[PDB]
Amino acid sequence: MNKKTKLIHGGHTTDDYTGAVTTPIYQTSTYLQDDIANPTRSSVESVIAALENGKHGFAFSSGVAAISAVVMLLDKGDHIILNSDVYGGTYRALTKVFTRFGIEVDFVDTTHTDSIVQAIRPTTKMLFIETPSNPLLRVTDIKKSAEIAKEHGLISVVDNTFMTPYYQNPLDLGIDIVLHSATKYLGGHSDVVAGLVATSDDKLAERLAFISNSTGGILGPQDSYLLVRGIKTLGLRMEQINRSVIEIIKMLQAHPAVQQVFHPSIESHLNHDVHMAQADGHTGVIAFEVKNTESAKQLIKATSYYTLAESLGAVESLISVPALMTHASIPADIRAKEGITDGLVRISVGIEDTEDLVDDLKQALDTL
Amino acid sequence: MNKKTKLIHGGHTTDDYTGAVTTPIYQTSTYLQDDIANPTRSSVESVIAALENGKHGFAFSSGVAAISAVVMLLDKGDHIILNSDVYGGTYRALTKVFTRFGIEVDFVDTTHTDSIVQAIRPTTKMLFIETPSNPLLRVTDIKKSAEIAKEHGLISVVDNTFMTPYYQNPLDLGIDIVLHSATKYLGGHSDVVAGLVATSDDKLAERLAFISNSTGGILGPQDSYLLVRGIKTLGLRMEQINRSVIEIIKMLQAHPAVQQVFHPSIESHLNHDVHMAQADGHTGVIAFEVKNTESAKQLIKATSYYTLAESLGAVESLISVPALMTHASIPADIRAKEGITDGLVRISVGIEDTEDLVDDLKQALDTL
Amino acid sequence: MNKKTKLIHGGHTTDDYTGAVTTPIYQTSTYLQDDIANPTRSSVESVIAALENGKHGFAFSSGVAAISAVVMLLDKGDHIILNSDVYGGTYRALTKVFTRFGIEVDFVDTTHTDSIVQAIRPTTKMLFIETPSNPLLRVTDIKKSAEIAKEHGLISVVDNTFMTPYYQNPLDLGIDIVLHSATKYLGGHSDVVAGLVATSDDKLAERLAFISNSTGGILGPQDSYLLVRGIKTLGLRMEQINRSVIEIIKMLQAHPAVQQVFHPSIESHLNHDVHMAQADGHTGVIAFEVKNTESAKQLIKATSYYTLAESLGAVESLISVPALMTHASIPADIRAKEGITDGLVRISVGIEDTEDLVDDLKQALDTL
Amino acid sequence: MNKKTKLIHGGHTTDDYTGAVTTPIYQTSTYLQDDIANPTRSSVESVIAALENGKHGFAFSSGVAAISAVVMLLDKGDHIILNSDVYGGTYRALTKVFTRFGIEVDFVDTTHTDSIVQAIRPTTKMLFIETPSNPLLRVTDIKKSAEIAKEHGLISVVDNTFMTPYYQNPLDLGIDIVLHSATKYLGGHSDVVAGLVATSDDKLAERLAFISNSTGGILGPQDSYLLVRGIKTLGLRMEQINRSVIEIIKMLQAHPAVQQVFHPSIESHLNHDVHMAQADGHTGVIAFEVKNTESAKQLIKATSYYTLAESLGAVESLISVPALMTHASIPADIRAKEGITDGLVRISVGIEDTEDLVDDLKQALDTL
Repeated sequence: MNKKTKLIHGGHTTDDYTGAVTTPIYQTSTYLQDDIANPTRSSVESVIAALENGKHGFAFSSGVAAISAVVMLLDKGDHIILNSDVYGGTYRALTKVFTRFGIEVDFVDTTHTDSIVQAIRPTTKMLFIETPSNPLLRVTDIKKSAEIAKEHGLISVVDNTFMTPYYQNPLDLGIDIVLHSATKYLGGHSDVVAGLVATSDDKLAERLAFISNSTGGILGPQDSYLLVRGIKTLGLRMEQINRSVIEIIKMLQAHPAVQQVFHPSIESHLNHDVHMAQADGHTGVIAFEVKNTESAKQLIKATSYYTLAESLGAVESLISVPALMTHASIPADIRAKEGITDGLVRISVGIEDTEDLVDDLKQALDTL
Repeated sequence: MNKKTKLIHGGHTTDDYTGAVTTPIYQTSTYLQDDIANPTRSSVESVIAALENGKHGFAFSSGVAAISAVVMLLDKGDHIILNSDVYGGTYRALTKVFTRFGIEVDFVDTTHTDSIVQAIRPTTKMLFIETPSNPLLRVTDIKKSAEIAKEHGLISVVDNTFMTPYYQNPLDLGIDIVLHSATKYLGGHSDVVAGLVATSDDKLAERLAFISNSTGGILGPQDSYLLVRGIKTLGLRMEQINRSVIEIIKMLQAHPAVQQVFHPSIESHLNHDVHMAQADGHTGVIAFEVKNTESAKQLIKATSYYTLAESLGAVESLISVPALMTHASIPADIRAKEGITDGLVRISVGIEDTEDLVDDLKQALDTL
Repeated sequence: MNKKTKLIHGGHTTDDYTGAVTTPIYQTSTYLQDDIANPTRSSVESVIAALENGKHGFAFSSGVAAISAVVMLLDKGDHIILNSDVYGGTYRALTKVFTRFGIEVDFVDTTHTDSIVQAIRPTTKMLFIETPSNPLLRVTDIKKSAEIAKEHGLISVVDNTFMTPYYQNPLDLGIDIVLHSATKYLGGHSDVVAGLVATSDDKLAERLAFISNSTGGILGPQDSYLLVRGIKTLGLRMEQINRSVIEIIKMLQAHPAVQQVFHPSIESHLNHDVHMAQADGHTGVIAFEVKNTESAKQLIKATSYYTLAESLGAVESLISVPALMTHASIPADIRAKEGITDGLVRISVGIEDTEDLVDDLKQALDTL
Repeated sequence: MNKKTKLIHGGHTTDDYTGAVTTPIYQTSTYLQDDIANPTRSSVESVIAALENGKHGFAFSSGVAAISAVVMLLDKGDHIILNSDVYGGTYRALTKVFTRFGIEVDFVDTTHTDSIVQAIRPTTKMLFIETPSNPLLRVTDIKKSAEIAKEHGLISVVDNTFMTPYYQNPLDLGIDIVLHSATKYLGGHSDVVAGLVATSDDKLAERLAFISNSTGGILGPQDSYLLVRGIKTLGLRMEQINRSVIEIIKMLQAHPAVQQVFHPSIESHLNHDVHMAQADGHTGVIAFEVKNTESAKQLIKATSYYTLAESLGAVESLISVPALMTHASIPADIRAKEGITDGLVRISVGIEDTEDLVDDLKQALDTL
C-alpha cells in the first residue's frame, strides 16, 4: 500500500457504530458503565501510530506538552543528551524548568555521531535529537544514534516535526520514541495546537500513559478531529511543498543577493548523504543569507506571497528573521559564532503555486 | 452587584470587534504582526479571575494539568503539605511522579489547623488544601491556613472544586492560589475536561505563565468556549443542587437503612461552624452508609434517577461506591480505619426535580 | 416524573455505543452501508418531541426555516389564517415570498376565537397562531383553536417560542404542529440559530420529512449539540426568569413614569384567564409605556443590566424599542392604531439576580 | 496570480481584529449595536465569490437548500428549463415540491444547444444546467446557453459541483448564477453538508439575500469554518484526483470486462470539444459498464480501496451502482432507454495513490 493511500486508510478513523466516514467528535467527560479514553483522541493516536509504523499513539495539548511528557520519563539525577542547536520551547523548558527537578541536560553537536559517545555519562538515560534542526537544518544520523542509544541503554527520542512521517520514519530506524509538534505540518492548517507521540515499546508506552494521565496535558476532542482531518492531505501538501522547495532553492543559489543557503537537499550541505539515506523527501523550511538586516526587512516587505510569521507548516508560505525574532535574546556576536547572521532569513514553503512562489521571491530579491 | 448578576456580566465574554454577545472561538495557532494568547481562552481566564476576585486567570487542559502546573512552582528538595485524605489523581501525581523529581509531600489532617504547624519543615514551600475533601467531606479552616502559610512563607493553594466560586472564595480569605477541576461544576454539563487557576499575586501569576508556556498543558479554544457557556448557569445549577441537598439529607438522616451521613451542612459534622464561616452554601456531594456492600449495590439498581458514574458536578445526579471504585486498591481494613466502609455510598446531586430526587432515593432505600 | 427531571432524562441524549453521557457530534456527511439522518440532530429532535409530548421531532437551520417548511405543507390556492399581530420574519416571509407561490394569507385577531370561524374560506387549510404574540403579548385560546381547526379540516400550528415547552404544551391541547425559534429560550445562550418542530401526526410528520429533505434547511450537528446542551438548563432559566418577571411587573405597575404594562400575568390583561388555563408560567417578554421616545432612549442609557438588543431568550436581559427597531417601517399613526406607541419599551428578562434587575430598572425609571 | 495561490489568498479568511490566520468561528446569534451577518459565513461567501470570479457569495445549509433558494426567484406560472438527465434531489424537489407552487419545469436534452431554444415558452424565466451531469456525464455548452438565456431574458444557473471552481468558471462565460453542493469536492472531507452560490448580478444577489433571509436555510458558523478549511486544499486534491482519473480511464478502456466508459476526457465522448473549451480539467466521477448486475456486485467486493458509498468528492474513492441505488425506482426498461444499464458502475476518484487505485480496480476487474 503506497504512501498517499495509507494517509486515507491507515489507522481507524471511522465509526463502527453508525458507519460514519469520519470520526465522531466526543465532547464528553464521563462514560457510563453497565455494572460496577476519548474515542476522538483514540482516532488521532491510531493515525500517528500507523503513519510512523508504531504500536502506540499519544496526543498532547501541544508539542511542548508532548516533549514535557517524554522528559518526565526520567528521574532527578538522570542526564539527557540533545543536539546543541536546540532552542525555542524545547531548550527553554529543559533548562529553566526540568533542571529545577534535577534533570541535567547536555547539549552536543550530533552532526558527528561520535560526539554522542563522548558525552555519555553514567547518569545519561535519554538521547533527544531534532533532524533537521532549526534554523540551519543540521542533519543527524538517526540510524547510528539509535544503535548508540541501544548499546548504552538510552531511551532514544527524535523530534520528527520538520520531516513529518511522510518522509522520515525514525521508529523504522530503531528509535524508541518519535514525536511531533502537530501544530505544524500534520495539522497543516494553522488552526490546531497539538503534540503527537508514537512508540512501539510496550513498556515505554505504559510509562507514557501514566505520565500523561498524571499530568493531564491531553488533547481535546475537537482539536483531535481537526488533526485527523488535516493529516488526510499531508502527502498532497508535502509533495506540493517539496516541489516548490526544489525550485526555490535553484532560484536562491543563483541570485546575486543571496550568499549561503541552508537545506539538506543541497549536496554540499553537511550530512546530505545521511539525510537521503534516512528520508524520502525534504522539509519546507529553508534558510538563506542576504547582505544585512536592512536587506532582510526589505525582502519581507517586497514579498507578496510570503507572510511575516513565526510558525511553519501552514498552507501559506511564511517568512521570518531568526536574529530578530527567535534569537534576539542571544548576544549579537554569539549569534554570528553559531551562524545566525543578521541577514539570515528563514522561510516555510506553503502550498501556493510553485512558479508564483519562485517569482515572488526573486522580484523581492531583485529590489536589494 | 449580586451573585447571579456577576455570572452573566463578570469578566469579558463579548467581542469588541463585532459586538457579538458570545466569545468567538479562535481555532487558530498563529497571529500575524504588522511589523517585526488565544482570545477564547483569555475569555475563560478572565471569567475565573473575576468569579474568584483574583487578578490573573489560567486555563489548563485538565484539573490534573492545573495541579501539575501549580506543583511545578517548587524545586527539588521543597516540601508540600496536603490534607491527609487527598486521593485520586492529585495524590497519585504527587507521590508517583513529582517525588521522582525530588518534590517531597507530607500528608496532614488539616481539619486541625495546628497540625499544619507541626508538619512545617525548613524545606516546606507550599500548603495545598481541599475543602471539603473527598469522599467524607472533611472541612479545613481556609482563613487560618492562609495566616499560617503567610507567617511561614508558604504558597497557599486551595482546591475549590467542590464548592465552586459561587459559594467559597479562598482568595478573599488570603489564599495565594485557587484552582478547580472545571470538568465538574464549572463546565457543569459533563462535556469539557478542563482546569482553572486564579491568583492575585503578580509574581506567582508570572511564574505560572512561564510554567504553562514551558509545559504546554493549555486548554483548547473549543473547550474554553464551552466552559464560559456552562459557567453562565453556575448559580442557577448550584442553587437548585443546594435545594435538593438539604431535602435529601433530611430524608437520609431519618431513614432506618441509613447510618452515618457525611456533609458539612450537618451541625454535628466536624468543623461545621468553620465551613459556614467561609462559605455561602454547600457542595452537591454527599456520603452515607448503608448496611453492607450488598445493600449498596441494591441501592444503585433500585434507583431510577441516580446514574452509576465516577464523576460529579453534572446536570444529572450520580451515584458511586468509593470502597468499590475509587478506593478498591487500598486494603480492606485500612479503608475501615479511614472511614471508607464497604457500605459507604457517595452521590453527586444534579439539577433534577428535588421531590423526584428525594422520593427516588427513599423508594430505593426502602428496598433494603 | 416532574418537569425539571424530564429536561435531564427526557429524549435520548447519550451514546449507546460508548456510554458517553452526552451526544457525540457527528461532523459527517455520508455513512457506509454493509451491503447494497445525523445522530446528533436525531438527538435534539428526540428532545423536542419528548418535551412537547409529540411523536416526531424536526430540527431546522432557523426558526424561519422551520416556519417555511411548515407553510410548504400547502399548495397554491390554499389559505392560511394567522393572528393579525404577526410581524417580523413570519409576516415578511408569508406576504413577500409565499404569496408569489399562490399561498394566500389572512390575518385575524385570534384573541376572539369566533374571528377564526368568520375568516374560514373553502380554501383555508392551515391555522397558524402565536401566543403570546409580539410585542403586546396577546393571548389566544389554544384549546378552542384546535377544536375549530379539527372541525374544519385545518392543520393547526402554534408558535410556542415565547412560552417554551416548559410552560405551554400545544400538542396536549389538540394542536397538530408546534414549532419554536430555538434561537431564543431553548438554546438560551445567544449562540445557536435554530428551529424546532414537533408533531404526533404520523402523516404530517412524513410530509414534513419530505419537505425538509427536498428543501434542505437542516440544522448542523454542532448547532444540534449546543441546542441539546442549552435545553438541559431550560427549567432553571425559565423559573429564574419567571421569578424576576413577577417582581419587575410589580415595580412597573407602581412607578409614576410607567403607564400601560403588557403581560399575560396581569389580571386585567385580555384573556388572562385563558393563558392560565393553558400555561404553567410566563414568558420573559414584557412591554411597557414610558412618556415618549425621548424617555425610552434615556431609559436604555440609564439602565446598567439591560443590554440594547433585538433578540430575546438570552441569559442576559435585553431592552428594545419596537417603534424604533422592529416597527419603524410602519407609518407613525398606524403604529398608534395598533398600540406600538412611540414610548413603548420591550424587555426580555434574563437570569441575572432578581433584585438587581428590579432596582436597575427603577433607578433608570427614576431618571425621567 | 496562479490557481493554487488564489486558493490560499483569495477572499478574506483572516481576522483583522487580532491578526489570526484563520477565520474565527462565531457561535453567536445576536450582535450589540452602539446606539439605536455571521462573520464566519461571510468568510466562506467571500471565498466562493472570489473562486468563481463573482461579486456576491451565499452559503446555504445544503446544496438542496441552495437550489431551493435559487428556484424561489420565480413566481407561480414561471417555467424553468433543466437538462433532461437531472435526477436525485434536484429533480425530486422541482417536481414534487415546487410544482405544487405553480412553478412548471421542462426537462430538455441540453447537449444540443438548439433544444433549449425549442423549449422556450413565453413563461420561461430560468435555464438550469448541470455539466457534466449524473451519472453519464453529459456535457452542455455553457457559453452558448448563457447567450441563449440572455437573448431571451432568462436567469441562467449552472450547477458547477462536478467540476468545482478550480476547473470551470460559469460566471466567466456569462452565466448569471453558479452554485455548488459544497458537501462534495469543496468541503472535500465528507464532513460538511453545505451549499454555495455565487453571482455578479447586483439585483439577483439582492433577491437571493431576501429569499435566504425569509426562508432561513443558512449555513452554520462551524460548518462555514470547515468549508473554508477544506477549500484550501481544493487544487491539490483536484489535481491528484485528475491524475488518477486519466490513468484509471486508460486502464478501463483497455480491460476486456469493461464495455462503455463515460467521461468527458474521452475524445469520442459527446461534446468532448465543448468541455475542453470551457474547462481546465476533469471531474473525478467516472461511469463504466461491466457485463451484468452480478459482475458489478463482485467488482465492489473484490475492490480494496473503493468504498461502497452514495456520495462523491471525498478524500477516499467511492463506488456505486446507479441502477441499484439512485435509479432503482425507475422501471427496469426505462433505465436501459436512458443508459442506466444494470451493469453500469460509477466511481468517485479520491486522493489515494494513483498506482494503488489503478491496480486495485484491475485486480477486481480480473475476477470477473
